[PDB]
Amino acid sequence: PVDVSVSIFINKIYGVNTLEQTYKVDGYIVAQWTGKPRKTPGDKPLIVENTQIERWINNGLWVPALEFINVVGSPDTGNKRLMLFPDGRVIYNARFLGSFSNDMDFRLFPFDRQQFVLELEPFSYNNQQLRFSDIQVYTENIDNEEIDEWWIRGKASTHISDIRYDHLSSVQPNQNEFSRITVRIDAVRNPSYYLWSFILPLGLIIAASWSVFWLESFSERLQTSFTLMLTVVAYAFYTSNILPRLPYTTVIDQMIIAGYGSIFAAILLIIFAHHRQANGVEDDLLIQRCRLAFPLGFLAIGCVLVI
Amino acid sequence: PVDVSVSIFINKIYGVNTLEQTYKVDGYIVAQWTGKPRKTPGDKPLIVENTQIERWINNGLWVPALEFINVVGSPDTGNKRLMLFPDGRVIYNARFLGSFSNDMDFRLFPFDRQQFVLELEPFSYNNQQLRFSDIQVYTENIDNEEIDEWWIRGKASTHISDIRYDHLSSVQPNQNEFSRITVRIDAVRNPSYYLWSFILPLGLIIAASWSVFWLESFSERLQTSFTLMLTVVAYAFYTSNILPRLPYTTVIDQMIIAGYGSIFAAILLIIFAHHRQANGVEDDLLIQRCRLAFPLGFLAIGCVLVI
Amino acid sequence: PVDVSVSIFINKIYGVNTLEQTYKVDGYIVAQWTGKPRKTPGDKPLIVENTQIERWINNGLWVPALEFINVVGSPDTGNKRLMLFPDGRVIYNARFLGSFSNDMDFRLFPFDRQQFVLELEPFSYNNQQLRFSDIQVYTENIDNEEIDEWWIRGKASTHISDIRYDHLSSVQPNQNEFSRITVRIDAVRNPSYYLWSFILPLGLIIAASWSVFWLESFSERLQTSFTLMLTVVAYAFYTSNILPRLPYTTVIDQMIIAGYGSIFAAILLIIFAHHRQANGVEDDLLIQRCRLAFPLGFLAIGCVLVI
Amino acid sequence: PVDVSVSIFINKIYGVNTLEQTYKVDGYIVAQWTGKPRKTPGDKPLIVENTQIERWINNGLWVPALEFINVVGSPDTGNKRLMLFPDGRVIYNARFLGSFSNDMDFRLFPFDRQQFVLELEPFSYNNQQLRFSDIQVYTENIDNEEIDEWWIRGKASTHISDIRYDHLSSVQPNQNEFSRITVRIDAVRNPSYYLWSFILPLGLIIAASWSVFWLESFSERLQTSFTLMLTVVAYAFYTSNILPRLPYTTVIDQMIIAGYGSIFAAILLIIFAHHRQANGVEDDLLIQRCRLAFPLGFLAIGCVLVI
Amino acid sequence: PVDVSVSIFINKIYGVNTLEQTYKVDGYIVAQWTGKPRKTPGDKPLIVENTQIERWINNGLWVPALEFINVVGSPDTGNKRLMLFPDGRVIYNARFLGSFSNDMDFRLFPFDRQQFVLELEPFSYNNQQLRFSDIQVYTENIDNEEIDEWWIRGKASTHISDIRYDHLSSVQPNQNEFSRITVRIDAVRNPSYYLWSFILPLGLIIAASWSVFWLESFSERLQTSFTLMLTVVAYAFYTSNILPRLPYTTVIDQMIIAGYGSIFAAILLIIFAHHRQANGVEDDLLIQRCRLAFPLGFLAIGCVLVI
Repeated sequence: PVDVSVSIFINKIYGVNTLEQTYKVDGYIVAQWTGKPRKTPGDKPLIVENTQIERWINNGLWVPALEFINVVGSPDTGNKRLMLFPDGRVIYNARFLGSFSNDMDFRLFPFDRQQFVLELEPFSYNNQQLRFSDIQVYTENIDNEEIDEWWIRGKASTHISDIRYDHLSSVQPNQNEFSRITVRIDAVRNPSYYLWSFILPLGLIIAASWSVFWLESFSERLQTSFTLMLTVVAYAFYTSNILPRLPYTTVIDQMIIAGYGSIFAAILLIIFAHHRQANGVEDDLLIQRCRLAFPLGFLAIGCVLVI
Repeated sequence: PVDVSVSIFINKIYGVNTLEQTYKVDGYIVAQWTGKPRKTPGDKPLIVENTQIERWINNGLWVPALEFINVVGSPDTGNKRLMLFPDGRVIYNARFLGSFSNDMDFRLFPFDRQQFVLELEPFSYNNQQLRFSDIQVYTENIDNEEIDEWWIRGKASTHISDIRYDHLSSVQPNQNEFSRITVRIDAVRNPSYYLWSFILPLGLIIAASWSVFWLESFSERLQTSFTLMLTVVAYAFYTSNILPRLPYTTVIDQMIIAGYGSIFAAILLIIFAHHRQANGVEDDLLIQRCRLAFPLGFLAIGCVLVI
Repeated sequence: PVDVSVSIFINKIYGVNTLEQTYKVDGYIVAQWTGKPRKTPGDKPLIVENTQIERWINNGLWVPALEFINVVGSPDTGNKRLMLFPDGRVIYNARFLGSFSNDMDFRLFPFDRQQFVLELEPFSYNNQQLRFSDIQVYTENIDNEEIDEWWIRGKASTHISDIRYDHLSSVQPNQNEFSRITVRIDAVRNPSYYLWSFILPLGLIIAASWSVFWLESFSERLQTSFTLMLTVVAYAFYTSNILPRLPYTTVIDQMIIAGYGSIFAAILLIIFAHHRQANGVEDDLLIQRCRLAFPLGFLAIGCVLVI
Repeated sequence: PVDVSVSIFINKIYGVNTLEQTYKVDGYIVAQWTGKPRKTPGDKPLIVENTQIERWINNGLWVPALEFINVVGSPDTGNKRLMLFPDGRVIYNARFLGSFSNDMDFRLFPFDRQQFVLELEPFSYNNQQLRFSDIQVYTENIDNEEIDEWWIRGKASTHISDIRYDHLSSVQPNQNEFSRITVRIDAVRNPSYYLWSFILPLGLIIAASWSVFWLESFSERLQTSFTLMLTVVAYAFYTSNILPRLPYTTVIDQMIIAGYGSIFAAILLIIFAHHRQANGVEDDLLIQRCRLAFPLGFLAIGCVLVI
Repeated sequence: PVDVSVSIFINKIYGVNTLEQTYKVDGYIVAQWTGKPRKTPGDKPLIVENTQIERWINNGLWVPALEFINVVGSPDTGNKRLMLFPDGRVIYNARFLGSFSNDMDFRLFPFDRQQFVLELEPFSYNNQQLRFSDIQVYTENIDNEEIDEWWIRGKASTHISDIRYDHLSSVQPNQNEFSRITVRIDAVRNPSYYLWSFILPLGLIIAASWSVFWLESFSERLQTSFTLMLTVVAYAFYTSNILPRLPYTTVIDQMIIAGYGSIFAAILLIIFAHHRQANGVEDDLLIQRCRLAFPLGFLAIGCVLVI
């Protein structure tokens, strides 16, 4: 069972595809194991870069393929390196850029909490053939949180485990528990942009929506609400065009629906006030002055949405 | 006739292209057959990964090309593997990411029922040369339905069959029925987002459209319907910009048309009421009070559209 | 002069780029010719798949490059196959996906009639070296026309011809008429989506535009037309964002212009009616009642646009 | 100094990226030179296609790399060909698709005059090693100008010249003037679509904007201009979403700004008319009748913009 | 310690991805070092182009891999060249197109000051093995600033330094300070387009917003501001669709918020004026005439935003 020591260096995490639940990672992989002692020129470690690596493999050098389990497609591999020590030990170093998959919940956008995961596992060698001795992850990030879209919180969670496959090759005894490395990085979304440019004015719209009751005439009260309705549509559009596409409603989406509801509820009351009468024009002096009733009734329903 | 046992592992199904009728699948293929007994180092099965596979083929190893019949373009192949057993048997394992084609009906969006199909067939070897002994599909999915766009329903329907080609080479005996594997996975669209963010407010618009009849004056009744018309246009825009592009109308599309019709019908009636008179301003006391006539007349036409 | 028999199998025609006048084709090519008799293992035809083909060419196997004349870029090639018969004959089979170029007229969108063309020609061998004996095309399509964007009409038109190049090497006798295969597939656009979701409501807008004359007051008549103008703009936007980009106007585009014209003409008349007077407020009783004059005058100009 | 004769065949020029100042070219390159006499099978010219070319270079065939100086990225190379004559001369023929860079001025859009440039230069061989003897360019285009986005005017300008590099190796004598071929193709944009679908209705908007002065009341005059302002915004959006992205304003963009100005100027005058008084409601009978003053004053400013 | 002389030629800097903090660079790299004297054919320098380079490396030619530290993905490499002199020295020349990463602050858009950085470092060889002797950068740009999106200011800033890695191999003496080249190019955004097409009309909107106070009636004053609110939403949409996506607010974004505030503040005062009375309709003769109070009060808050 070959003991493999792994090191991951994370340079950049970007390009989150919400719909695909995907994110891009740039960094380096270092994998170390001890083979049989070699004779290197001089005695210093031998360096074998890109193209030459294949040439060594052909001559019988064992270099196990390490698969990224949760990679979408196949990574852009930059430079490759083999460091061959005379004492036997071998070090493989390579830069990579890949698209990774993970379960991502965006319900509470733009206040998401996400975690970026990497799953490493030998493509063909089982736990008895190849085993992950240890792993360290270096997230050389820091500073300038207000400049980046995501705020990295922890350092990097790590877990070496053994994954069992129940249906595999023509083997039944115990060659079935490939060892898997799982790296987890917690992150929080920078909610500044969405708060100031989306939440805030949307609030002002909903608030100004209620100002329709301060109008004197019934015709004024009613006709103005159609423009108000059309305003919310225009905002929904502005929101939808810029925000990330999802298969579910976010907090903002709910706020939008709330806006439609408030205006429609106002429409109903306005018509009601006018025609619920004991003459014809008996506009209920109190109901027309619900200028304070449902604005705070909206704040009650809004606080109920938090529950 | 070589007996080939196949195994497909499906990891992820995403990125449906409605216009192209296309979807992306990430997973692994396992193919097994029995060749002539080999002499492996020691006696344990020999593993041959990526690059080295070509080398073995060059020395005469028979590795038949299995084409994905319904693939669009050519799949991103990740790691490849050959497992060579001394008793003869050979196992080929490879990860893939592909775009696949299938007939997709989107007429009843967002309540579509779709099925994701995979078609496997030997590229060059006919049924008498190469035959598919059996196939098992593993869809290791489950849980979190309300997080994913699509809800997988069944487990995986499978069909091994023999496909006859009527026009081939200048060969005449019976070498024309290549064996094909067909995998089918049924799926249902998560309609939640479209119901709450599209259907619901659209309904409110159509409903509030009818509130034009509660207006007193004729000028009021008429002018307001122009803003109402403009509102439906703004919504059609908002709808179209976000919804998938299709060469046919969906349920939502029909709802939009219905909205245009309701308003246009109201325009006609409003003008009619005013000018269908026995004086000039004889606005038919009952026709102006069709505030209940066609809202339910719309619910009759709406229920007729279900038939 | 080598006689080459060709067979093209078309699987899918999709992804029309209007601006580039491009379309994507997936299918197979089969090329057959007779070489010098070989000695195959056993006596049955020898199969040579992908990688091994290059190896045979290196040893002197003549495999002539067939260029797609009207291909944009270079096709994604899938699996390749050589079938080598002992009697000499050779069959090359390959799957392809390419972007192809052709003159495409979109003036009468969404009622275009298009034809998809394929042009095959030997890259380096002239008519006296290599000649196309025959060609058959199999468009295995059928059914579900209302599901697909395009409706294939005929079977496939075919033409083998000889193309003369006037400027090549310093060669004079007659090595200049490369033989070219030209496949033509006629198709019609599925106009349903555009009729119901674009043409229909656009018509309703234009028709409702004329309802401005049923307004009593001059201020009502004029102010309302500004909303009406703004409505057409919103529609032009909705249209333009969804419809394909073109360097020329379509039928729909012309409809839009007609919309602007109707409203602008109305604006002119409205102002004219009011100020062409014998006092100040002499709104010409008949010109204000042009509520029927130019709606059918628009139907006369619309029918003139067909001529 | 090897004399190289070059021939470029241009098939298609498309996909202009305005922001990148890029355009796509599909075509063929023919390069000819005379080497030392060979012994070809028989005596006829020997053809060496794609893969086999590398094999010949490895055996010492000199095939100089010709770099496309203004190519963005590296060209999609289709088929390659070497024609080897027994008298010594060599012809290299290859199809290419590339993204090319050139200074592009889009100030006067949609009336741009552009020129598509190609720059060919030997990658490593200087004028004393390799020299471009002659070059002919074939632009096999013609007809259907109203169908294509761009109208090619000339026949293609050519220039062979010598480019001196001042900073190279520690080399001082005269190996520093690589020979460069420069091809120029002049072209004009098809302005039809932008004239009818953008310029024309934008004109109508600006013209109708001035109709605000024919309104009787001050409140009518003022309130209507806010819808008018909103109309220009909607148009700017419609324009911006469809037109190419640029880092500078075009003619159309200026027209938009003119629209904003006209309305804002009207706003100022309207308010001024009302409040510049000798009583309070003394609306200057002449200034309110600037229904003709600044429409033609706009046509004076518009004709000044041409200067 | 091998002395390496580097030369970078920058042809084009384009395609800035604001979200990814990425930019594209086209150019050439020249690397020079002196090896052991060779015997070249004749005596002149030997040129080895693309494919042939690998062949030389296989035979023991040392060609050290130089990694682009801040590259996203892996560069499109064009033509490669080796120049081998007999005196020993070796010159490697290659064209590249890459996506590079750097900290980019876009807060003060469209008046950003950015700097494009390139970081070069040997992939495997430390400062004692390989050392950067010198570097010169040639930015052959100039002229036509008003045609390009970015205006290059300086000539490039250059810095050779030694980067120490703290966690490496089981090596302890001092093999840890790889030598790194850092190139910096300062640039300024061309603000013309955003000033004239965004800032200017946005200003006119805000200015015209304040014209609501010149309206006589309270109903006019209030109802008009709902259109005015809707106008700002339409503008935000227009802005957001065309401007670059960021995770923070820009100057323009702030201007938009200011617009929402101005209108909402106006709404509050308008309602206040009307209902803050000593009777019912005592609209405060001075507060209604704050037609000049807060327009300059906004110019005070606007000037305070600069502090």
